Amino acid sequence: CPLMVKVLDAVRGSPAINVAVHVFRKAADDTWEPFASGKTSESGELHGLTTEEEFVEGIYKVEIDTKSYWKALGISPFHEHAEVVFTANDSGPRRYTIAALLSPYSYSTTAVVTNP
Amino acid sequence: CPLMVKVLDAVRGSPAINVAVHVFRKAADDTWEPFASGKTSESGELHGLTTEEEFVEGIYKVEIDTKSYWKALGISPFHEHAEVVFTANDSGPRRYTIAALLSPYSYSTTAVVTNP
Amino acid sequence: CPLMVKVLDAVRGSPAINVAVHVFRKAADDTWEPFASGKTSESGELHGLTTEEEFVEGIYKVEIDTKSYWKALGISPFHEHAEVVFTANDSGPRRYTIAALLSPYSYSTTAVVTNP
Amino acid sequence: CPLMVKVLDAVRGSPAINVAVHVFRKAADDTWEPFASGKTSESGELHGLTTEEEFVEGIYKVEIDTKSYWKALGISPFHEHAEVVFTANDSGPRRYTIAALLSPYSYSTTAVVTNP
Ligand SMILES: COc1cc(C(=O)c2cc(C)cc(C)c2)cc([N+](=O)O)c1O
Ligand SMILES: COc1cc(C(=O)c2cc(C)cc(C)c2)cc([N+](=O)O)c1O
Repeated sequence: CPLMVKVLDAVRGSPAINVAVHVFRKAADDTWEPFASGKTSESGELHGLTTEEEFVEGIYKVEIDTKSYWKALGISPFHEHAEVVFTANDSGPRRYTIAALLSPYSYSTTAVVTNP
Repeated sequence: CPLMVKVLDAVRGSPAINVAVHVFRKAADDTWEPFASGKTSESGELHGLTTEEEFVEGIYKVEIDTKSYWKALGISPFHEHAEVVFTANDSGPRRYTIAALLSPYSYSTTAVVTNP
Repeated sequence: CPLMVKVLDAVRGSPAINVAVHVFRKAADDTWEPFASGKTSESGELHGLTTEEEFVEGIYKVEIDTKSYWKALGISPFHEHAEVVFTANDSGPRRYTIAALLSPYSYSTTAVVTNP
Repeated sequence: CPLMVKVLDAVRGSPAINVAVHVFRKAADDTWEPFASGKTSESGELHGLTTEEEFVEGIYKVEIDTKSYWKALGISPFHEHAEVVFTANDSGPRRYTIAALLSPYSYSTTAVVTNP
């Protein structure tokens, strides 16, 4: 609800299904602490990562396991993973969607931040 | 239903709302004939462009009026518009989503083609 | 020199070699008139399309023949071409680099505009 | 020479000048060790990060300091940085160009890998 991840595949023209996604929150000692994770669904979406109560301001990292995704499809990939790092800021009501568009040697990411 | 367009804004991190979208189908004489049009909604999506009966195989052009979108936001843009040209092919049941991610001097587009 | 095109391949992580590019300019009667054409080199770059004298103000369309590129590599891609449409030189001469990053179901384009 | 980074700005249509870039290499104990750093020139390019001798096999992370770039232009961007993580030189030496295209709420990255 506060945070959704969506992953698309630029080679096949499809959602990127069954991609592992790990979210971390930066701790006080600057290390990355596990926060939430899951696998994208048949629509390429990963819902239910967190709740409003749990998702406080801070620095988050979303790691998308692109390498395993490509290897499951039999395609040779460049990256280890894709990492999206951002600050969550409570500037009134907000929902964050982190979207990624994957190719073997490239990826694109955007944030769609809306007031629900 | 068979064809949806979604437009996102990379500068503001938001759906691209109220963007005009024109779809054309290539005619026998190679000209582009108007086929469907609309404006993206508050979610950046444009539904209801066509129906299964109307959307036959052929070459289609989706023109996204990016210049007017940026000017309504007070941002100076490079492109006249963004044009996505593709062939619709009846390889079993298919839904097409044409997605575009806009910046003033760049855009990205992908096709998400799924079997419903 | 005033207009260069660069094309990269996001599947292979390489320049996109031997990509045909056609440039058109909108004529007074609103049709697209041929302006220049060429193909990308081993570096993915296409230089020498035009000259400072010939590259006057106007609305230009750079058509990158992405389908032909993919088909020659044995791939069936989604798009027919990538088209980049922009007004050039409207505040005096500029140098334009039009870049494209290709995948079978997606492309991205950017413009770099410099004042010489 | 074996590792170059190029950064472009999708808002202005320009090279992204004075962008700080930090490269790390995974050490035997799985931590990220500093490897090289620099900043992009007026062309948006960063050359001379490393040498053929120093750029051995390994897992490398190229951190592009996009937030610092935007903040110096007076813009509040979404991401903290753009990180590009890849195994290099695993089948012998290659030349790598890591490119990034920046917007306030989005970025794209690609790799061009060539065999010298
Ligand atoms: C929020 O919802 C959506 C977002 C996006 C996107 O941000 C995106 C992101 C990138 C990097 C490229 C494109 C062309 C688009 C695509 C979607 N889509 O269904 O293709 C979508 O639904
Ligand atoms: C000028 O020279 C180059 C330009 C560019 C680019 O404009 C570009 C364009 C797009 C759509 C995405 C990215 C990440 C970058 C990439 C290059 N490259 O090596 O990936 C390159 O050499």
